[PDB]
Amino acid sequence: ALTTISPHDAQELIARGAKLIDIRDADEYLREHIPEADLAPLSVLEQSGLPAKLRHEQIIFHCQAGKRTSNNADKLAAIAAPAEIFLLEDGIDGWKKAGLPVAVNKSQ
Repeated sequence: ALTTISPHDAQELIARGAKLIDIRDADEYLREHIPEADLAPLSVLEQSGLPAKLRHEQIIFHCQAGKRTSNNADKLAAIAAPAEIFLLEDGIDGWKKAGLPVAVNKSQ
């Protein structure tokens, strides 16, 4: 469990099957997304836990661009265990560190 993986590496495993859970908020999903996740804010995690789709043997957790995802990593781990849980840097911090753009709504 809890492995705090660095960016670039996560872009590798996500392009293979690893899933990510957005334990942030739906008003952020409006503007930006992340490298392969699902909208499951804390309002779902505390009422049920990890969704049955993203329940694969290897998952990841993220929240905002620095909401200290590690600050609840104990609960987040249990919520998705026995699968392998990781933390993709400071959430959005990681994806952007390597310079990869999020799944934003294209405009001009």
